[PDB]
Amino acid sequence: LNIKTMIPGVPQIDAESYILIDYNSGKVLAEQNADVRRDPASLTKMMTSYVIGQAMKAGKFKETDLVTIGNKGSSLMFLKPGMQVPVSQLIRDINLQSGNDACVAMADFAAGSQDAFVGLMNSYVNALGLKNTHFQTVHGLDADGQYSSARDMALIGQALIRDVPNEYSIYKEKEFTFNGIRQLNRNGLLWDNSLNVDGIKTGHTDKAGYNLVASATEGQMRLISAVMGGRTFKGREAESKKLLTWGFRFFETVNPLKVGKEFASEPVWFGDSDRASLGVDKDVYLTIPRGRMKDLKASYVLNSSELHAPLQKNQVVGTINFQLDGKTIEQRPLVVLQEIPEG
Repeated sequence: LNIKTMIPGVPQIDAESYILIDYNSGKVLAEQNADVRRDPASLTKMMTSYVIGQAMKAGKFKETDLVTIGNKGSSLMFLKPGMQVPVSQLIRDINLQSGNDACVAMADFAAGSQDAFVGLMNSYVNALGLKNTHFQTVHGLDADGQYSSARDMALIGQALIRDVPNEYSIYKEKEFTFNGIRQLNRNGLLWDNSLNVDGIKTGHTDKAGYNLVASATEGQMRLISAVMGGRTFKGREAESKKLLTWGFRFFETVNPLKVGKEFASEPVWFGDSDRASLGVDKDVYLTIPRGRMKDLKASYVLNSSELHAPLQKNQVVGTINFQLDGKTIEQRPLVVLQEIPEG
């Protein structure tokens, strides 16, 4: 009992707010001040990249398309007017280097104007159900009022990975060439040999402190951490590494039932067949203490005493309950997997 039922202590995190979630289940493994509104500084570019990823996924444009820069000269850091740059290069400037010029150029290219691009950003905020995030600019600079939170930023990270995988794949690139010049990925954790980190966005600003949204995997398990208002330079990577490491040590993500697989069969009355195949219409992912998988139990309850046809595909006919130590930890609709017409 005592060791199988212990709640692990959480490491001290030297930051104003953080959260650690599992990418597949959405389970929150740990949190402190995760909903407090803070300035995300350049984490904003994570949403910029999300919008761009969605546009490219919809086929609005492709990586090979050329973008013409429009309306500093002493720094090869600013994009010069008239300059033509492939989308492939601009999006890496944003994702790897958090380049400000690239954000503006891509905003105009994808949405016509920066303000219209910001509207799209805030539309996605609402589509993702984020309650503590609002944007003013596409780069997070002349926007003293932009805000997000540890939870919301983790959720944006989750959406990037989930909704636009082709955009997310770029984040693990350690290096790229912007017009003949080699540039590094600013996310130092990519070089950490201890974890398998492949994202996402690190930023710092005097006003907002250190900020990082990171994602790492171990096997098929993936965690996302957002640490905001990091207090010191030496903790900028270390604090999230500690959190991710702890997550992998004490928790495990299981996939007890896949979509379309038969969890159970039940007799059907008045139908074209006498047996209904029952399961789920969305994959089930559960995050439980590591080493408890064998104790996980599943059962179901039907809505009615008997099933009668007709039954539509994905029709809800009951509840599947997942439990551990007698605690129901997850409940899902139990659905009919194959249509059964009246007959």
